Amino acid sequence: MKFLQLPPRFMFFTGKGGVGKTSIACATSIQLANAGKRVLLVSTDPASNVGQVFGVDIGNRVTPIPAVPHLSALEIDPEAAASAYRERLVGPVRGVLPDDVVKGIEESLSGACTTEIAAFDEFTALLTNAVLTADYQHIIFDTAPTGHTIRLLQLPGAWSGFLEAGKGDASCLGPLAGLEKQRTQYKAAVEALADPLQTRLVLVARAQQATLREVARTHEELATIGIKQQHLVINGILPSAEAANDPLAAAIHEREQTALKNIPATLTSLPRDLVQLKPFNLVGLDALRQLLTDLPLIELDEPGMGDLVDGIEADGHGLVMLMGKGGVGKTTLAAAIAVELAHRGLPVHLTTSDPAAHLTDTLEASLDNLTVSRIDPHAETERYRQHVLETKGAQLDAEGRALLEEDLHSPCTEEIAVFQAFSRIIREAGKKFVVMDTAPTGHTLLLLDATGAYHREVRRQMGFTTPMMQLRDPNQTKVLVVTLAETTPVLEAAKLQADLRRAGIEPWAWIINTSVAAASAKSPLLRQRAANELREINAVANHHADRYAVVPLLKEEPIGAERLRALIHP
Ligand SMILES: Nc1ncnc2c1ncn2[C@@H]1O[C@H](COP(=O)(O)OP(=O)(O)OP(=O)(O)O)[C@@H](O)[C@H]1O
Ligand SMILES: Nc1ncnc2c1ncn2[C@@H]1O[C@H](COP(=O)(O)OP(=O)(O)OP(=O)(O)O)[C@@H](O)[C@H]1O
Ligand SMILES: [As]
Ligand SMILES: [Mg+2]
Ligand SMILES: [Mg+2]
Repeated sequence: MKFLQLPPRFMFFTGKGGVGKTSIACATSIQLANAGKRVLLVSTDPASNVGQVFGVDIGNRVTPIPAVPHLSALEIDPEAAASAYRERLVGPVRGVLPDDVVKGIEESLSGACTTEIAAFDEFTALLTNAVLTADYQHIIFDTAPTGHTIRLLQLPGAWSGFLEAGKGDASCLGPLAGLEKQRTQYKAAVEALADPLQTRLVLVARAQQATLREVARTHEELATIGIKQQHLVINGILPSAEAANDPLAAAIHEREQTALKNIPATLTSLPRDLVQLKPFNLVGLDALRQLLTDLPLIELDEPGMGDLVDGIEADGHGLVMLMGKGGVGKTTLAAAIAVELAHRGLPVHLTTSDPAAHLTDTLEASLDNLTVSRIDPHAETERYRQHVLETKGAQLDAEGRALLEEDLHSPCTEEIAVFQAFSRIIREAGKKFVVMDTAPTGHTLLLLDATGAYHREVRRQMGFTTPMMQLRDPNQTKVLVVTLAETTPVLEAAKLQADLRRAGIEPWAWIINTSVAAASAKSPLLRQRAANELREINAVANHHADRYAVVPLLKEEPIGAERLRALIHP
């Protein structure tokens, strides 16, 4: 592998959801650890699959992997990091001062800004602090889908700029934040990210046009930020030998070859590596030790997705949130549902809270009765700033208004603006269908505001029912959990369902999308994949889900109104 030659200290793995970031990260960390180096595999994804891949319980603590010596693992959980940050800030001042002031500080540190800054502080502490990670020669960062990994990588520069612009009194974080001490750490993280000799950025993708476009956009933005040298990995390439004497495999191979030959011009210069498709899930050391190296070489009748759309229509109005793991087909299924509902003569609003929206790509047309929209972080941040200035800024004097605007310029207000837009869009589901494609599980769970941190942060600025009061009502919401027939996707879907039920939301249905089992595959590799997928399909049908639909692996990517509406009614 080209990206494994003379690796720098750090190695990020960024790309669209479900492209193989975690699999490649684990394989590379295992390879380096076996080579003799001491590696630390950090997972910045809030919903990390590292523990499920290695079969070890990994939390917000550096836990060695017993199976492979010299390798340690870490998962940056935002909640645990926020709790540790709050403890560090409050415990030293507890007892000395009365309970009133200390509890006030605790309440002021209980917002979403505190969680975000705690996770970011842990990330930059890993990046910069040499003593903390001196024992590890390599740190392998396995990131979430690029929609939020780009934000994470931009956060050091944004915070350094905010602090260097004479802004040390962000009232969102509270007076006890003391960000002035972390200015040097933020600048060091920025320098490390922009130094090709210290950090290597690997852009994982697939032989699909959407993933390659996403990686091209990510490469453009990250090159703008300051990362110089980047590599490219194309995961999940069907071997050419499988395309013989098989319609589905031949179509997939033709599409993937066409995608490779039309790689974006910006990514044509990056050093490229190709990882084939394997007849097994990449879970465990046995499967992970043969991921980066080329391998030396069913009658399923499940419920369709038409029943789900019929049930959704029967209500006549409400919200339909397509949650699930990244890369499972949330956008495609949301677009298909919206297109089918609009084609029936009903008013539909199709929205996407993903910071990297892919709605206009999967729709490609202005359908009748369908209103497409997205939660653009920058526009929402603007709108939030003007709203706060108009509401609260009227009373303040000129100097107070300027100070309030400088406070609102802090990077963390973007997430509160996004939450405000999300709540406003949800409030529109009382009279018309609102199909909301979501981001991956890790950040969507934070967006739902189960703990009320976002609501507290909003009402602190003083600029009405919470979103949870609607997602908890089965009569005006439907949370469809989209998963694949694979091990890790089903495990993460079950974890998402458990979290939702803990929060009070009962998912309406499950969708096993792009299952080779549903389709008829004759190549040995795809037959092995279907055989492996049968067990997960059975698990989802019997245990996890009482209402579900199975969508096969279409031989042509569903794009446009016609293809999107075809998978609803095969
Ligand atoms: N039934 C299907 N048959 C074949 N390909 C499919 C099918 N459903 C989805 N795909 C492919 O899955 C790819 C994944 O992109 P998609 O937007 O659907 O996923 P997502 O879960 O929204 O991703 P992200 O986590 O990156 O936001 C799409 O490019 C589409 O080509
Ligand atoms: N080369 C490959 N061959 C076969 N299966 C693969 C390959 N690469 C990845 N997979 C499968 O992809 C599934 C999802 O990949 P992975 O766990 O790497 O997701 P991810 O990129 O971390 O996504 P997310 O951002 O949604 O967490 C895994 O179950 C693994 O089985
Ligand atoms: As803030
Ligand atoms: Mg991952
Ligand atoms: Mg999507």
